[PDB]
Amino acid sequence: SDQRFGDLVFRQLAPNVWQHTSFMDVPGFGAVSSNGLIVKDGERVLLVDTAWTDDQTSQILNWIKQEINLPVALAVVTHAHQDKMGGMGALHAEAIPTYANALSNQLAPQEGMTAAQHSLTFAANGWVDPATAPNFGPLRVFYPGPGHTSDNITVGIDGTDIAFGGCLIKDSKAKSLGNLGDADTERYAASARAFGAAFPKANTIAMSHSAPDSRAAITHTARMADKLRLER
Ligand SMILES: [Zn+2]
Ligand SMILES: [Zn+2]
Repeated sequence: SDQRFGDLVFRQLAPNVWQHTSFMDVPGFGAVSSNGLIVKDGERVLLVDTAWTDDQTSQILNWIKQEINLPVALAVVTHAHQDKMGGMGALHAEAIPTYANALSNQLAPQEGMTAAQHSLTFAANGWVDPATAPNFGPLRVFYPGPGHTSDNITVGIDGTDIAFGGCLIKDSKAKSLGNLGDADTERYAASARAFGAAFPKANTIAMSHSAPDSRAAITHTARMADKLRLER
């Protein structure tokens, strides 16, 4: 099912939903992959994350024009890390409206990243403000709280069984919580469970550093963060 296109891999998770995977050689971590989503919303395309680099992101757009042949109406990025906003200049070069958490845009220059042109705000219940996320269609953006970072957001797709956890959620067989450098060890547990409650009917949990998994990935991440909470 994994379709190869250039330096990336593409997999169809559902009708109108695809997963794009880019690879990067972290020096002390081997060849680490990162996943994003491509959503066909009627006559337009919605992108849920970029690749590691500008070059890999332009390969994503070339795949969209090749396979779907529809304009990319908007692009959301889940937090300010290389695997998520590394291809921001590639999306801005094609005049694609980019959206991110307001904190992610404040943090992007601190890590050498191009901030998104629009900033998302959120209500007290973690859901995105409709004034900041216009015409998102099926995209349901949810802020579960500080976890993997302090700005990580999640996205769900209506009409589908799919909810995207980004780097907050790891697969049910993960032996660790991944990159904990920018993590909130206290709220990670409650944030992982908040993401599971925001999308209760989503049994296909997609994430950045793992293949799509069931909802056991949510509880396994929460239990892992439960022990991380008491170790700090
Ligand atoms: Zn990250
Ligand atoms: Zn990541």
